[PDB]
Amino acid sequence: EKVTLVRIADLENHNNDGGFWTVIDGKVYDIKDFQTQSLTENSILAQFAGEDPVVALEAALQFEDTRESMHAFCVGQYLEPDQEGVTIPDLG
Repeated sequence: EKVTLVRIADLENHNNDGGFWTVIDGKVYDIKDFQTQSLTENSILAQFAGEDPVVALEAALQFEDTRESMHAFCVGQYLEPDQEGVTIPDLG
């Protein structure tokens, strides 16, 4: 219904809160909880447990089965401070 806009500030300070996040596909996913599920047998991420959780997230986005649980890890959409604070002329 509403777009959760995560900033670079949120990304940094929430890591100190104990929730390590990352920015992929213009979205912010919870890697701390991701890797916990990856350590759990019979979980879709247990096959990606030998891979780095941030890279394994991309493989999980790519695969149609595993992208369904990515909806659970996606805290919100990432939007940069600079990105909405600039007027862009039609030249790109």
